[PDB]
Amino acid sequence: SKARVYTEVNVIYESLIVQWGEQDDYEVVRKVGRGKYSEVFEGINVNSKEKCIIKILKPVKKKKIRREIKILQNLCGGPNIVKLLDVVRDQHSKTPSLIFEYVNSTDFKVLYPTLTDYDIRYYIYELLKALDFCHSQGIMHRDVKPHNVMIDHELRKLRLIDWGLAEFYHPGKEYNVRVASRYFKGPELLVDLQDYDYSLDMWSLGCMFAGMIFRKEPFFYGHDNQDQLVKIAKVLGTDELNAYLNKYQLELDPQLEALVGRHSRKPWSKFINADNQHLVSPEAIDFLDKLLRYDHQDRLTAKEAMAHAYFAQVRAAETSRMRSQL
Repeated sequence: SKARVYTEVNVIYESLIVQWGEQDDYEVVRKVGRGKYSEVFEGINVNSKEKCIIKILKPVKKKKIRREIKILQNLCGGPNIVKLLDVVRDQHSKTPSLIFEYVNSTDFKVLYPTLTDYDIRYYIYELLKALDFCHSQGIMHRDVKPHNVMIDHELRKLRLIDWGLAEFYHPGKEYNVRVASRYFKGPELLVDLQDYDYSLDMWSLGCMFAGMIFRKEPFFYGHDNQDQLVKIAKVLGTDELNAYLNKYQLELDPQLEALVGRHSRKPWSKFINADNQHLVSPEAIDFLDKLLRYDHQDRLTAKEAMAHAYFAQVRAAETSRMRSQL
């Protein structure tokens, strides 16, 4: 199982030596969040007085650290990718820090309930730009979720952040399935299919999208990794799951097989209610349906997603803006 697109980018991060900057150029002001091996801070460039994001990495595995840096530097300038400003170190202590552009973002739990139909089409399209670019550079993000999509709603600005789980794609290579966050893990991760690709990010985006238009966050709400497959099965159905398992010659553990049980496919229209109906359209459902597929090879690519009719008005507005600016 290979990818449909960008299978030969890294055919046409260990031995990486990074160029450390001065840690005194930046100062930590406020803590905003933490990670499994990182803490994130609002900071300041004491020279330019410009705000920034400071990510101090608990020096766990330097291999993982160098990987994230190599990737971020490869994506610099890319549409809607977070911009790495600098990479600095204690010089005495081993502890490194990643310096990023500041994004005055609204937390999705507050923002998403206020999004309109136009907002959703607009921001998903901006996120797709980011995924298309990094996939074109031969990179999987592997942690797409609302927390890693920073939106400054006032500036209509979106940035894809947190590239700690990002990886270079090599065709046929078997990857760690311990990636992404539970609610946004694709079927490949849950049935231990290790030769996955860019399409993993497209499932995750599909989960986010479903969450927004149905106002159901998260959409697939498993109590654990096994229950997560069950929640997916209860919507997509078990027959397409069996075809999926057969295609890639996979077998579920008998206990997991029992939990999944048997389920018919559930029409997307079942999730429509009076509260979310203004966010839902035949175009939105068609688009969603082409993202949330068991078979990663059947999912839309980022580029194919951007050409979907759902984004017709977003494209047309851009084109009209271009002609006018000419």
